Parts: sequence; structure tokens; C-alpha cells
Amino acid sequence: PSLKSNRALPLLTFARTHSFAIPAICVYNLEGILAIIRAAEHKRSPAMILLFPWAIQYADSLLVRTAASACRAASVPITLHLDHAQDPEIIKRAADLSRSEPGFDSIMVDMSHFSKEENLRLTRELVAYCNARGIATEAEPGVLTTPEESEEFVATGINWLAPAFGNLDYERLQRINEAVGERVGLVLHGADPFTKEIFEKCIERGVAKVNVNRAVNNEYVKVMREKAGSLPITRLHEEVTNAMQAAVEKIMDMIDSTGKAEFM
Amino acid sequence: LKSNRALPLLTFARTHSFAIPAICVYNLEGILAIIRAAEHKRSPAMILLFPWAIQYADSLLVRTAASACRAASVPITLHLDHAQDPEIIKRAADLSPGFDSIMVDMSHFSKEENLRLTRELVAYCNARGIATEAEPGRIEGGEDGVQDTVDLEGVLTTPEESEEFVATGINWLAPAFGNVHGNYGPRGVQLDYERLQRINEAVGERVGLVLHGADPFTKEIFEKCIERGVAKVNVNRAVNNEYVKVMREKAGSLPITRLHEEVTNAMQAAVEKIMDMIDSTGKAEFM
Ligand SMILES: [Zn+2]
Ligand SMILES: [Zn+2]
Repeated sequence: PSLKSNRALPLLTFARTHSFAIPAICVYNLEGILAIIRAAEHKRSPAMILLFPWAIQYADSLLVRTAASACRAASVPITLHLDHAQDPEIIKRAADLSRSEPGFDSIMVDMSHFSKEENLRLTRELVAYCNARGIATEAEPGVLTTPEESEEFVATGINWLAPAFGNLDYERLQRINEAVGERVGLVLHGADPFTKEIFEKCIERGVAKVNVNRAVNNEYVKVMREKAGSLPITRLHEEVTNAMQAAVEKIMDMIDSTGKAEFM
Repeated sequence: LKSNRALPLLTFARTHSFAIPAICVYNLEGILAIIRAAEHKRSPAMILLFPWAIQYADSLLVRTAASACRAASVPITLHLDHAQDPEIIKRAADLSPGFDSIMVDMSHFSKEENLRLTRELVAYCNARGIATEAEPGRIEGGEDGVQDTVDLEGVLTTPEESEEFVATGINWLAPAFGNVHGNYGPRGVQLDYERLQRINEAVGERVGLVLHGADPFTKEIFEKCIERGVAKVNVNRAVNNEYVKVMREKAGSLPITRLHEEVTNAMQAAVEKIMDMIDSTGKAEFM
């Protein structure tokens, strides 16, 4: 209800009902933001741009605000997610950007590194903090994720859940899905090396959001390793962005997000 | 223009014998390097973007930089450097939080065409709250983001051409007085300081003077220029070569996060040295 106008939620619910997954791309820079936005507009695909707490450590609100207004100006649904936020203070600080100027649409409240009772308790409290500001939330039931553990995390108020199942244990996956896939969206982590077939089986069994980092960002690293000092700076920027954009477009085709924005 | 944010900086710098560091950047690392350097050293600054920044990222770098400027605890404004195409100038000027100032650089055209286009483009910018810089001559050379002058001759600035440009309503002038964009080569830096003072004497009280091609300059050269009216010093390679060196040596060897940190630190250190050299260090206290 405080989430009634949240832009991030329709993406996963739509993906789940239309048997595809949203590409959720971790980026560290403006070149990454551009690559995602170009890929998505070009493949008529929805997307998410994901930032780590480091983006705020490093640039205060600047990467956040820029990514936010870039996705909102986009011609396909693109929203902004804080990935793997493991400190309560940085979650609240990120969430505070929404009491302006757009900030995050969703935050992964990742308390998985805490003891499970303290994980549960913190998650609940930070989720309530983000929801008060209009912000959707994802959590990790972090030893693998049982269907029982998943239901405990549903109770905290998360919107999406990031199960541990070898990422592979597909039997474990659909059991999680049958138990909780009606109350929360499912999020796949460690997707960087996966193939179409793995993505297909993950999607059939509930995945509506696929996190990617190295598969895209390694393209940025390859160009700089190979071309820095040899290409002018402007050209390096163009080349890293093209390389990253191409990598995002592949993922969009692998997870059937290509074309889907037409119907959203 | 009464409410223009860039104008006071050069005014203040001129009356207090220093220059504003005007640092060209291509990326968020450079934007962060400038804000940090400027806040650390308590110095005003300007962030310079090339037309390439709009060509490449539409309004993204412009918006990121303009916003960083506003949020800074020292005076920092945003300048379009070397805009050499009337169409791009209007496109940039239509953006306005966009640019506080724009360089209407028509120096590639004949003198009379340069004056003609500069006059009308200044009108267009002024209508939109935007201060302007023009080049009453032709500096030779190219940089990444700044076109070559191949097949064009150098044109040194006279007081008379300077006077002609003051009537266009520009705020700042970039004189050609022996400075060169890019590498000076074996002949070294050979500036005509006499020409410069002659310019300053003729128009200095009516317009601010802007130093281009300053990358390899020393403190003593800076001091000579500032004593002759230079209130804005443009820098590029001095700063962005640090990004290149760090990437050249370390990409593939450090996490991307540390890569971004290291280029920004290295660029920040290069900016800080300029600030000291041109005596802008500490000046934000009285602004
Ligand atoms: Zn992850
Ligand atoms: Zn220049």
C-alpha cells in the first residue's frame, strides 16, 4: 500500500506471469548505466540497474541519482536496485535518498551474514524502514535454502527472495517455489556463468529476476586491459560501453526478456 | 546573467590575483576528482565538458556534473569547452540545471565569420542565463575531444581583434599568444607575454582572460600569465593522463572498484597541484 506506486514490483510480477526473467545488471560506473539503457531500449526489454553499497561509499548520492533519472527517462521499464546491502546504516541512508529526486526502487536487505535469528529480526526492521519510504525489498535466507526457511523470510515482509540451491538443485528450487512463489518473487544470484538451458529451467521453476555482474563488467575490464594507453579516453569510453551493451543484449535473449517491454 | 553562477568566480579571481582551475573531464571519476580536490584545498573550480560528453551520453554527464557542482561546499560551476559548432551550442544552451558557461569557439572560421557567429551565439546563450567565452584568434593543435587545426594557420590575438570581440557581449576571452593545444614539441613553451599584457591593458577591465594549452606549464609560467590578467586556467592532459597511466598499468590486476578509486585519487592529486600553482588553494574561504 505504501508500495502501491512502486515501479519495481510490476517488473517481477509481469515476468513471472509471462515466463521470462528480468535482467538485473550490476554496474560500477556511468558506462555500465548507458550500456544497460541502450541494450534495454534496443531489445525492447525491461531491466534493472543494480548498484552496490560501494557506489554510495565512493560517490555519495551521485551514481544513485544519475542511474535513477536515467532509468526514469528510459523508453522501456527500467528500475534501480541496491544489491547486497549488508549494513543497516547504509540501507537506511540509501532509503533516505527517496525523501528527496528519485532514489532506489528496491533494496536487497542482505542480513545473510548474521546469525539466522538476528538476520530475521534485522530484515523485518529494515524492510519496514524501506517500505515507509516506498521502497521494495529483496532478502537472502542465508548451508542451502529450505522451503521452511523461505516461509520465515516471507513473514519479514520482503517482496522478493534470493534462494540458495547450488548457484544446481532444481528439485530444491521448485519446492521453494511451490511453498512461497505465490507470496514472493524469486531472485537468482551467481548467474554470471549460466547458459540458456539453466536459465530456462530456473525460470520454469519460479525465477523472475536474474542478477549479473562479471559477465557484463568483465567486458569493461577486457577493453581497458587491451586498449588503455593505445586508444584515446573518449574512445575507451565508447568501446567499454559497446562491449558491455553487447553482453547485456545476450543475457536479454538468453532469459527471454527481449521484446517483452512492448507488452509492459 | 545577473544570477549567473560562473561570472563571480573570474571577477573574484582577477581582483585577488589568482586563477580558477578549469579542469576538462570525460567521466565521473574526473568529476569526483575535481569536487574532492576543490573541497580538500578550499578552492573554487570549474568542471569542463567537451561536446563529446553530449554526443556520447546525451544529458547524463551534463546532469551528473551540474548536480555535483550544486552539492559542493566550495564554488564550482560547469563549462562547455571548445564548442565549435553553432548547432551543438544551441543544443547545450537549451539544456537550461545545465551549463553555467559555454565556450563559443568559432576560431576555426575566418575572423569575420568567427565574430558573426560569436555575436549571435552569445545572444542565444545570454537569453538562457548562460555566460560565454570566445577566442579572438586561432590556437593551433588538437586534443581528445578538440578538433585538429590541420590546414589552418595560427592566428595570434591583437588588442584590436580583442576589442572587436568585446562588442559581441562575450564575458571571457581566450587569447592566442603562443600557447598551443597538445604537445609543444622540441621548441618548448614560447609565450608572448608582451602581447598578453597589451591584450590585458586594452580589454582586461571589461572581460576575463582565459588560458588555454596550459598542461605542461610550470608555476612560474602561471604566475607570469596571472599577473597579465589570466583569471581562468584550462587543464586537460595534466589531469587525464593520470587516468590513462593507472588504467594502463592496473586494469586486469585490481577489482573494478579499486580501479575507479585509484584513477580518481591520481586525478585528484594532479588537480590539487594545479590549484597550488595557480594560487586558488584556500581562496574559497573568502568566496
Ligand atoms: Zn549476488
Ligand atoms: Zn583549450
